[PDB]
Amino acid sequence: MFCVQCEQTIRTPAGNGCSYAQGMCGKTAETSDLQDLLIAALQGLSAWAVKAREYGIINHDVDSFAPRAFFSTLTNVNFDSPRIVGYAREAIALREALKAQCLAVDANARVDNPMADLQLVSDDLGELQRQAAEFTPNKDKAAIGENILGLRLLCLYGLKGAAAYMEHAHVLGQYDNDIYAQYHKIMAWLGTWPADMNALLECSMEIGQMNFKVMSILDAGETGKYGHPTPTQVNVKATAGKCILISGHDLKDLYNLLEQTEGTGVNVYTHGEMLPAHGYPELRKFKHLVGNYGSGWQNQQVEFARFPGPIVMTSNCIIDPTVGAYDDRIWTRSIVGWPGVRHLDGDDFSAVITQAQQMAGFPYSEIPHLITVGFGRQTLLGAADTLIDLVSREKLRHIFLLGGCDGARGERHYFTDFATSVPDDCLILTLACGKYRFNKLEFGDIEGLPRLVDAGQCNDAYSAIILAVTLAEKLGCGVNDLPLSLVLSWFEQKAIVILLTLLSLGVKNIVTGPTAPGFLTPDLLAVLNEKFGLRSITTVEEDMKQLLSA
Ligand code: SF4
Repeated sequence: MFCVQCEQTIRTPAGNGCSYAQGMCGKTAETSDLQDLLIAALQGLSAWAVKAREYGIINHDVDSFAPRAFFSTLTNVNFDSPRIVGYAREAIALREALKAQCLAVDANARVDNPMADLQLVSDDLGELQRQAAEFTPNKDKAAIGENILGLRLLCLYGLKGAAAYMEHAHVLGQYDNDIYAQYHKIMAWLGTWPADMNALLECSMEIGQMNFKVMSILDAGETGKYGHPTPTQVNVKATAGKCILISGHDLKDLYNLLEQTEGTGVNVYTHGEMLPAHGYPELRKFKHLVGNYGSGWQNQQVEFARFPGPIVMTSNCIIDPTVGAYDDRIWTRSIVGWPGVRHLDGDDFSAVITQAQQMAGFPYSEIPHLITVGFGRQTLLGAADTLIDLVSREKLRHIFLLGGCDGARGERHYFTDFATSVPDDCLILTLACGKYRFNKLEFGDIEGLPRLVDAGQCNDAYSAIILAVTLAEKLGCGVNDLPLSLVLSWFEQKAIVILLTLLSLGVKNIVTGPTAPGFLTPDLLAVLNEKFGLRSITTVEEDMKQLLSA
């Protein structure tokens, strides 16, 4: 068992990632090995899906399936082993079903597909299954250059994050077929174990390109489904009676859970990456979504435990529910999976509504306290020519992007401290669950424009990127001539992929912490420090000064 995709892998002097028996995040050898097999099935599929060789044409099913499956191998998404084997099941079903369509035409020359992952068919039963040992991401650990492995992983791990966005784009109603072609090529090529440090870097930038396309399209879905987030204040206190809290990234599930509970008199609370839902007008319309509860995925355990009603996990950042003994009342949706905790497929929430009604709910409201959220792609560009004014009257000193995931380690204090200690004459543009790091602390404004400007969700770095571009557009300059640096936090594959696209956009002088990834060797991350000056955090006061100045 070996993977290292999260900011929280095993972290040791010798080596990088989690091997051993279990993950740090609760995945077992079983899963994390089975997940490897699913990735291999998946990669083969994608190689046959690259099979519109001249005009072999495309099946939306395969296209639209591949990300959704890959998404399950993601961190804190899925830890139920059967589910994962089953994703592999139907990957191969469609590789085979796919093969037939092309095979009625020219009998695939000499080789239908020259592929490592090939047909990759499999035998049955889980424990006795795990022959995925042949597929682990580092079977050639020392049989390939260690720096080649690092680029390789950051290429796959990265693409993973992109697929998450492809899906929770798709689901919100949008895809593109050229993107799908690019997905499959990249996945197909990653299938074939190959490692050429030149093309790994160069196909780690192209993932960046693609990820932007798809974040393009996913910000396209959110705006079109539920409006353009306009700036909006959210209560983070508890209120009144019975409640269901919904966590994760899928706005669809909240719009449904909202209609279904419409005047049922049970209330909706968001948590984690569901916060920025609140800014969306066709979603904030509801009088029952009361507030937003708790903070940061890193502590579901002790907070979900305290929340009266049931919890609905839309996607990602789920951990072991057994600890807080709330496993009866967590409902995994979509591709989220945890063994033995109820999975709610279908768009019928009434199961969990009635469950919410059985429970305590809240005993009162607390004296409320609101934060401000939903600086939309739209509403951010709204700000720009006033950002440029404020800067152009030495009112706005420089803009700071405190961003990316929350994790668990105390070393994350950095982000909180960084944020308060940003000087009183410059903005924060935050955008992720690490928003929760400094999010409820007091910030003030610069002439009305709030100093803490939430942009929404990890997936909304696309918003942040686009603000910068329109600032560079406007100030006749270039993206890092801009008076903004980026001090991003990170935890999983989506934030890897945002780093890729940020790098691919060519934004130089990024500051990931609170540590840098497990598969980036001091060599390699020094190569990134060659090409893009990407440096780690480690110190709040130093890094403040470095960044303010010319
Ligand atoms: S998800 Fe992260 S913590 Fe869990 S096994 Fe994989 S790398 Fe380790």
